[PDB]
Amino acid sequence: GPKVLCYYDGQMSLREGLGKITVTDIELALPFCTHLLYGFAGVNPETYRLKALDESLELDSGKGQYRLATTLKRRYPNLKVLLSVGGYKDLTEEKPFEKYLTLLESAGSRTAFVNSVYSTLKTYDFDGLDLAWQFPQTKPKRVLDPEADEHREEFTALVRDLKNALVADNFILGLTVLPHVNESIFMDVPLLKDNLDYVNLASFDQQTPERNPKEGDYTAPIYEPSERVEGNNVDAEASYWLKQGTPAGKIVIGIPTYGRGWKLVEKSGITGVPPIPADGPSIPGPHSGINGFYSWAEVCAKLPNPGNANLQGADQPLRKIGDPTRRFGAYAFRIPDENEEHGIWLSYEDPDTAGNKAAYVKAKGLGGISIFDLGNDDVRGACAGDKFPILRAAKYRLKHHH
Ligand SMILES: *[C@@H]1O[C@H](CO)[C@@H](O[C@@H]2O[C@H](CO)[C@@H](O)[C@H](O)[C@H]2NC(C)=O)[C@H](O)[C@H]1NC(C)=O
Repeated sequence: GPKVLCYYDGQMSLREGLGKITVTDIELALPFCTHLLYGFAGVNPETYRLKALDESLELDSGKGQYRLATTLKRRYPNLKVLLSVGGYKDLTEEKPFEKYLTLLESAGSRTAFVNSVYSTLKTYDFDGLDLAWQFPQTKPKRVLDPEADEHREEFTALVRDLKNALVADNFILGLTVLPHVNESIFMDVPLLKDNLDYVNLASFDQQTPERNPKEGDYTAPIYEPSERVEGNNVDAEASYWLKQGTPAGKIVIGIPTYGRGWKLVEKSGITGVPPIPADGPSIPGPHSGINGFYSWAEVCAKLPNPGNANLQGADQPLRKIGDPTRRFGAYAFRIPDENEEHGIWLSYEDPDTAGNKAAYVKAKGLGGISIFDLGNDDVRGACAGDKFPILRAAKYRLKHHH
């Protein structure tokens, strides 16, 4: 059956107010998921063993959230609970990818990591590992790894080692290719595929305020928008893996549940059409405090709704631009006023466009979807009354014809 890999970022239980999303809060999502990917573990740069990113939260000596997550497998029949390592959330050094490269460089360091994965899965009763490896990201338009060729071969060996250590206990091992990770530099697909239960293509964040502060564009297109960066769309990345010989059933497509916003200025123009000049991220989400980053509930609150129908200023509803091609995605915007104020351009996933991605997976015979992430879906049903609308629309279109 098709996979639905649902990420829960445990950091969200640390948030304040309506930003706090706990394990309990995401339980209503679990009937729609085949796997719960608990995010995120990291790597100790001195021992190369797995580490929790917040020990006080995750470990038995603290709040024990690892075990709260794995207990879910005893209340939701057939649900598999994996631990995801990396995800670009392991951010404790100035170059957060460096330890993900040096780990690969010796049998001793690879073995330390493998042994620490096995011990961690057993200790906390995880069902397997999602390898969301923090390779360096390709630089934004305007050398990535001088030892890329060495590291590519060492990564094949690491994945082989993990598989051989995990197989006796039937632990799941999957690979997640994070945004802007170039597989043709770092990954030997024909020598990886046989050791992986899935390959999850996190084909989103194609444009972001952090990488492209001066230009807004579609964050998660299915196909290539005209004259964009070749490869940076779902169809291109899935086809890359297929053309390397990967079984279609092993390929899973990542779907974001969030939006990213850019501040608009005078040089942005007045049409809202991308790519659009900008000046960094827009205002932080009301419930998270993260600049230019919005959960689906936060995006939907900015779109035309009865509460803000005739509101003005920072509250004036955004203009939605639907995508009739269904190839590129939705965006919404407010042109800056005559004082260059309150301008925002927001590219986001919604239930309809997430459904389009799941329907693409079904039509192409791929293996499933992943959801990045449950807590950025509309957990509480604030947008339209229905909880987990993005997840539910994607799951529905993954299995039901249009
Ligand atoms: C990933 O790396 C490869 C090289 O390993 C890049 O390959 C280039 O692809 C473009 C088309 O997108 C070609 O015009 C170039 O001739 C290719 N060069 C090489 C050396 O192969 C690829 O573009 C990279 N992709 C990203 C997104 O960075």
